Amino acid sequence: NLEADIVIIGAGAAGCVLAYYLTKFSDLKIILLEAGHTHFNDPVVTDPMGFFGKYNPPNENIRMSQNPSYAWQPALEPDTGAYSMRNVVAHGLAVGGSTAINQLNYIVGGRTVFDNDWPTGWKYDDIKKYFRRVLADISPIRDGTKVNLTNTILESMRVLADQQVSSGVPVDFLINKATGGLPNIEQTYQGAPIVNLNDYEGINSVCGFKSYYVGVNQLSDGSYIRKYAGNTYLNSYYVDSNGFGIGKFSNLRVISDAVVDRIHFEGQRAVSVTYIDKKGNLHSVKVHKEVEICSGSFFTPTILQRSGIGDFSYLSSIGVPDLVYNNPLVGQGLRNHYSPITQVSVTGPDAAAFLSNTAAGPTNMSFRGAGMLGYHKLEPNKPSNAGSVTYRKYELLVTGGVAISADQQYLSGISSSTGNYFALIADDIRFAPVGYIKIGTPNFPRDTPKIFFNTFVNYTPTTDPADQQWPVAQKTLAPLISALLGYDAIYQIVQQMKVVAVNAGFNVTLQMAYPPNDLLVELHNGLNTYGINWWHYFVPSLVNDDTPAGKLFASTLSKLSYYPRSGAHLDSHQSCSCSIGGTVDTELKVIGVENVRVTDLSAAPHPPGGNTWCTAAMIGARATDLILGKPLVANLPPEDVPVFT
Amino acid sequence: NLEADIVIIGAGAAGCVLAYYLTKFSDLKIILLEAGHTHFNDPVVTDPMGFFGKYNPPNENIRMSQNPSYAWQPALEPDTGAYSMRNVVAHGLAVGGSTAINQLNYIVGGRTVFDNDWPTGWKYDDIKKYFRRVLADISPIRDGTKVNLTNTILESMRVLADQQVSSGVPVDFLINKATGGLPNIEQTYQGAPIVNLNDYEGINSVCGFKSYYVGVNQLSDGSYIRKYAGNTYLNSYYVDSNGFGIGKFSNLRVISDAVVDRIHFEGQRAVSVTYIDKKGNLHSVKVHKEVEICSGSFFTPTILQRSGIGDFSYLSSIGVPDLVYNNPLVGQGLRNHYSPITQVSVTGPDAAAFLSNTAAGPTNMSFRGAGMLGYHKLEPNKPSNAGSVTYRKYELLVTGGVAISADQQYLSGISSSTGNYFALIADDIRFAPVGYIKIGTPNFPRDTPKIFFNTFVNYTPTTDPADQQWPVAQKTLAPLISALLGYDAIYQIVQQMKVVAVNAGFNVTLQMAYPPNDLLVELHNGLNTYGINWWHYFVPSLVNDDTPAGKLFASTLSKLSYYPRSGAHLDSHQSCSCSIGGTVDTELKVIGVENVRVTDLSAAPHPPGGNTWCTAAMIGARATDLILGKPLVANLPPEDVPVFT
Amino acid sequence: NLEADIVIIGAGAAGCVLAYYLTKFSDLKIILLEAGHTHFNDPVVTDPMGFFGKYNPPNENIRMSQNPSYAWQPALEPDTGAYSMRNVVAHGLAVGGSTAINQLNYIVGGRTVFDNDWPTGWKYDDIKKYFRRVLADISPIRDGTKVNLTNTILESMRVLADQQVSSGVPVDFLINKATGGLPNIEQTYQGAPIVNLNDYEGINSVCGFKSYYVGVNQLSDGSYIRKYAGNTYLNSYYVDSNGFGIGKFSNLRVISDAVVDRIHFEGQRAVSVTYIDKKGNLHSVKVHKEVEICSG
Ligand SMILES: Cc1cc2nc3c(=O)[nH]c(=O)nc-3n(C[C@H](O)[C@H](O)[C@H](O)COP(=O)(O)OP(=O)(O)OC[C@H]3O[C@@H](n4cnc5c(N)ncnc54)[C@H](O)[C@@H]3O)c2cc1C
Ligand SMILES: Cc1cc2nc3c(=O)[nH]c(=O)nc-3n(C[C@H](O)[C@H](O)[C@H](O)COP(=O)(O)OP(=O)(O)OC[C@H]3O[C@@H](n4cnc5c(N)ncnc54)[C@H](O)[C@@H]3O)c2cc1C
Ligand SMILES: Cc1cc2nc3c(=O)[nH]c(=O)nc-3n(C[C@H](O)[C@H](O)[C@H](O)COP(=O)(O)OP(=O)(O)OC[C@H]3O[C@@H](n4cnc5c(N)ncnc54)[C@H](O)[C@@H]3O)c2cc1C
Repeated sequence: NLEADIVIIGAGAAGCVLAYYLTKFSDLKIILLEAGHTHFNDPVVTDPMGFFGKYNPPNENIRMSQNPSYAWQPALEPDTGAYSMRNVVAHGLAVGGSTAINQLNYIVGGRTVFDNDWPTGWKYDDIKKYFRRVLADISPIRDGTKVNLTNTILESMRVLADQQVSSGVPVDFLINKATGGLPNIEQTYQGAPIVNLNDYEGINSVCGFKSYYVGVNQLSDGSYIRKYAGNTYLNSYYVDSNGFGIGKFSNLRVISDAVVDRIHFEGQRAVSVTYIDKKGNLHSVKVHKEVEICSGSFFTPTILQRSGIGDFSYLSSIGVPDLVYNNPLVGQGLRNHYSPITQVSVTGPDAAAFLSNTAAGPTNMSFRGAGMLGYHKLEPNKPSNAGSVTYRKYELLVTGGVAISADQQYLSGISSSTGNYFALIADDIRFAPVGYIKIGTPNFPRDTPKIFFNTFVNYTPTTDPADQQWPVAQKTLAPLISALLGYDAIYQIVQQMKVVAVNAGFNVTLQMAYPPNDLLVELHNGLNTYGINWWHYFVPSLVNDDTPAGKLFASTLSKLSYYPRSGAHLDSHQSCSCSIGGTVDTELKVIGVENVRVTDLSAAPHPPGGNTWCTAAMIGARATDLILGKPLVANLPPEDVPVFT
Repeated sequence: NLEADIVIIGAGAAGCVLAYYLTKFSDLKIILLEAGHTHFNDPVVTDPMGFFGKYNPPNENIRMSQNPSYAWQPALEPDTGAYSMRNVVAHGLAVGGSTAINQLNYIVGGRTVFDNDWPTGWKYDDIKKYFRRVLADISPIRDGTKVNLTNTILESMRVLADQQVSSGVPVDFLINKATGGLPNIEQTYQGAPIVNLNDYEGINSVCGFKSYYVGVNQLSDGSYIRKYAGNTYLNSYYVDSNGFGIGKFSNLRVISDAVVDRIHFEGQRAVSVTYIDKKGNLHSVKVHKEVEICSGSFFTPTILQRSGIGDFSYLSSIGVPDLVYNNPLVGQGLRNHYSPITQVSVTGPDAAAFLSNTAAGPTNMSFRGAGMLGYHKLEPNKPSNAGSVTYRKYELLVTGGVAISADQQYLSGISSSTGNYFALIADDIRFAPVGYIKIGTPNFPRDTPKIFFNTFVNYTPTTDPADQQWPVAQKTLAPLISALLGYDAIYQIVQQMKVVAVNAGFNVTLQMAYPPNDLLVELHNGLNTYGINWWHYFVPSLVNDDTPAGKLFASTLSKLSYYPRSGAHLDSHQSCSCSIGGTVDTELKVIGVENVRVTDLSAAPHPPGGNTWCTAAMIGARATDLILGKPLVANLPPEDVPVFT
Repeated sequence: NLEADIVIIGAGAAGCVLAYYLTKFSDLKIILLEAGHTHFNDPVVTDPMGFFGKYNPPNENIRMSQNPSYAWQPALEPDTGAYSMRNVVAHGLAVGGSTAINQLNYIVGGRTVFDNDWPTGWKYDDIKKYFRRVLADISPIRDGTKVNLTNTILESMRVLADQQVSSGVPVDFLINKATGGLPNIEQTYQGAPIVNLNDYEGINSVCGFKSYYVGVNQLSDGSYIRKYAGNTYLNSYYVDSNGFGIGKFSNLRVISDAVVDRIHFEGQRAVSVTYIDKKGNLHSVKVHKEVEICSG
């Protein structure tokens, strides 16, 4: 018999925090049903370079995000906006969840997004303590080596932002209003004082800096290691090697390899939970007080439908045997970030000397900065607070080498064989597309549910007058407009790059190859000759302009639109699957029953401003507080860390 | 308690036959653990047109091979030979298995393949009775409507095969040696006597015909329906609506929704089997005599590793708790068919009249014939019996409309918007690539195991002398050579098509667009000027010819090789996962224990000559005989059908 | 033996409501003798477009009101007033009765007709609660798309009704006296406030509007379905697939395919009822308290 009252389902980035601190300051019984094992000895997972295939045997050079021993492999339905191609994205399969197989970034999400996007009691001032706690527990590290590329970028940014402060435009992309009127770009000289983008009081929404924060820890020996949720919260110091708590944590049980099917359910008080061991046997943990769901964005709603709470007509049509509650918002409104790709060529006598120290390393991992921007001026879909508050919209990145897939490499002909390349990425942060998740089999936890996520749907003109069908075209074309404005943003930095590199004693030439520059200069001409109505030319049938200028600009837009659909990566940064206000209240509690609550990244009512690791950790901390009834994690001193072994 | 001795795992195309006839002529207890439900009322699955989205609501127009309510969705590892892209292929999820979601073809596999490719006791003469039985039980139907396109093709084929009979070449592609020296091409006039490619004594390996055989049955009303393994063997007449046998079949139990985890195992006699109901509860069926595995190519080896029999070092490394037998051939040697794609354009006054009646229908389903060919003359990888026996290598097809993916459509610019197109396909039948399957989680039946399947790997020249590194280049480049020879075959029919269409009173013009003709005429010139050594120019570094002719031919090969990698579909026709001689004997029995046997398409030691439905049905019939001890299905009169309701 | 005391004969539009709510708030034994089966899976009956022959195979394009698998087919005697021609009209044959094969409209019947046409205890004020209940249970839906034809009609109607209000005639056809003297014609512009002809207090006897109320329900997927008495009151949630009640409704039995011949009768207390199963056998349900007739 396996009676319990604390029942966590999944040791993700939020499961570990919740379980660790809940067991630290409470003496209930805790079972953590995890379905993965602890890769404490696997050299590929500990060494960060193993992320880049140092240990793969020659036959099978793949990344852990694809390997089925490491990650769940859902396959999404075809994307009607990207030529009906189906993507595979990964939830982790290990203690610590996705953190075991991630890229280790720590962007906390600025003041603006939570203050004006999150409900009462979750404002930036109400949770920033939790964020301090988690960034303290990890204690990530930066790189401190010089690279002339980042300096070039940041001085070009200063050049351009000085024009932007003048001319009085209130929402241009290099503007910050917490710093008076000017974002604090990091200085450019030996040992300049650093800019920390994750500042405690969220001063910097827009800024420029020079390296990122990754979850490594330099060891005394000289080798760097992965530092993740399983590594910190649940290691040999607290949990027995068989899955039992140690001393102070004695009421803490970890069933490592256990997939939960559903939560058996009585009255409206869920009473029991079923799991399947590796040896094939069902068991049942009895539930006395509560159950916890921390099983990722994708699988959490599936757990809920199989449990019994969800849309009755659909679930009955597929044939789940038990119905509990009719909540037709279960698992709705998924979101994610997106990232197109852009290349540059270099042509000069000493360009090889201009790009040294750009190889990925154990501290940088193929990152060289290099900024974070806001809305472009000519963006039409901005919130009403754009004028008085600055928003985090574009997440600039930079890397050496080639990032485009080998097919695009064949098409453009630009290969890493000819060494003149580096990539700039504008990771959209406020991406619009919204999708939903269902199940197709009421049987067991699969590896692929129904996932619909359509991105770049083009507009179909109708016979309605243009005067009331522009404001549906706008909202349909939103992602295209945002991606194109990001293209403009990257395009209009490269010339300041040319200037500052020529003037810093470097004789090289910079010209974008993918996408080809000529398209972009034509776009710039069209933009600054057509004004805010530049986006009216996505649908040439509505403008009714036969002048060759507008015809050529619309043609340019048309041929350009191929590249965000083709040359991009889909971000793993899923979120927002069981949002507050949709299926749960501000207490994370599930609406319709009394003893089930969801406490993971699915509950976020809005996607945060960065790589969505820290937000889920925060949610775990806060949910610990909510179940506890009193704030202790908020009141713990910042400099107490869990032990590291 | 659920004691049993007949235990079938999976109602595939082979599970249904086995269970139905085993229960017909025997009085044991039979449990059929299936994991799917019976789509007897679903209009999309019954109406064959529903395969082509007549009933899909507008939001979700997808095909059942993608829908997770209908099919398992494994995702293969990236294909290093096709620009590292990952494919998703479908095993069915319903009673009747893949047959529920298939394209309904019935190519039985000729004399040659089984006689010279299958072990003793499985020769063509030893099993052809079973094939007669199954093709009788289905009784498929053909189309009998005229279409001038097929006539054009078949008369061009006659024209060319008359040259091929002369010139004395013994392995050219339009040659048949069972019909003396000449394949029997179907006649071209009103109501000509038909050629049945599935002849009872396998006379026709190579032939030309005019329509295919599909699993429909015209109803009295006027509407056609799907006719499949679940429909025939297990319908309301024999099995209760709760899953119980009727009268004569009273010892027949169907647990519709049950996923098997493993087979609990004692001594070396497997004793028990576990499954998971929809309501989440484990159960256990006790095993008294045998267990049966009919769970498809992909999942069968996975069942075996989770059971305990397989490579010890690997399974121990991932951590399965029980080890039984060390058989490092489990789940090795997967195979499948492949199908590139080719387009044609038409330009003439009455071409629209030349292509009427090519829309897909309830009897044809987008098929218009139109042949089946053998090895091209200049193929270097032929078996030693090529000269004295003719082999089935290329499966010609034809269809109206455009088949290339929308991205290829953008690149070539050829769309179905301009109505001048039809497609010719050369479905390779003796495809070389071989892969293998493993598992990554010893927990439960997932939806995606490790699958490695690499197709178009290019050769990497070394410092070894050419004189002993040509016969590794040959075997590495085999698939490229075969695909290119198929390109030659399709190319050199279109001109006889031009001739016979112009001479049959039709004034139209035919010219291939994808791939572009100019490449192909250059290839033809190079082929007939370079001889059998045309394939030496895949690796220009080895020939050491600087003459511009060879340089241009090698360039043409290089640029052509892009299209089989890009513009093709992967066939769902998996096979050969637990072959005879690898892990089982000629009795299908698993080597190492006494009471487990595999009886599905995974056991085939070689892929058959066609759409691999009939072969698995045959294997089911034969395994019924093997367990029975006496041949009754072979001795049943051919004209007894199971009842249809 | 099939003893009973609640005995409903026919699951029409009135049989379903009666049986459902009678079994909800009472614990007697209920047998519902229906003579039809449940077309829960038949795509033609669920999809409203199937009413207009989307699924008919080419040989037999007919409407369900004619098909004998769906509807009873009485033939009336020749109409001496219409050149002695004989009509065929349909009662439904399914659970839910005629609702299964209908055209899905919801006009409730105004204040006037029941108040001055129906006896004491059935006036509009005495029953309007029940009407609220049923229109609530269905929750029909409207269309919200623009069409210039309806606007043309409604503005012409306004034009003419303005003359009719003047000239003092007290019974002309575009007059309403609950709205003072003028029927409230629906406005004509983008998103004008709608006029609901089935108002709760029966203000509008005469009015103009722009779309009707039909028994569909938009699904999450994008496909509309029939919503009818069998669909609401008697579906898989309450009644077993063999015809037995579920839990709270455990005292509820549905003999799906049973035609009642007569009610065998003793003294002046009817005692028993006979029906004929599909397999041809008579049976007899004993009657303890009452019998119910809801057979059209
Ligand atoms: C390729 C990749 C790159 C990434 N890059 C970054 C990056 O640059 N920066 C960054 O900050 N983050 C990165 N991440 C991490 C990611 O952005 C978040 O850290 C992630 O969303 C963590 O959320 P979570 O822990 O709540 O969810 P998860 O980690 O998905 O939690 C799910 C957990 O529950 C378990 N589980 C699931 N179903 C069951 C079941 N039925 N029974 C029991 N257990 C179950 C799973 O095994 C898993 O451990 C990356 C991740 C990936 C895969
Ligand atoms: C898109 C598509 C197109 C096709 N086109 C053609 C065509 O043109 N011609 C043709 O002849 N055939 C076609 N086929 C069918 C295919 O070629 C064969 O019919 C197929 O290999 C049948 O083999 P099988 O029945 O042995 O395997 P399967 O049908 O895959 O048998 C597996 C069965 O076992 C069940 N099962 C799996 N795991 C478990 C478990 N753990 N517990 C219980 N049950 C389980 C599955 O639900 C399934 O019912 C097509 C199939 C598809 C998907
Ligand atoms: C073609 C058509 C169009 C329609 N259009 C509309 C419309 O636009 N708007 C609208 O509001 N309504 C419409 N209707 C429906 C109709 O106006 C009413 O809904 C109908 O009168 C419902 O009344 P009822 O349920 O009491 O009668 P019925 O539905 O006729 O009740 C009789 C029921 O009892 C069963 N029965 C009969 N005899 C026996 C027996 N001996 N034993 C057992 N069971 C028996 C029958 O099978 C049937 O289920 C339409 C109907 C039809 C046929």
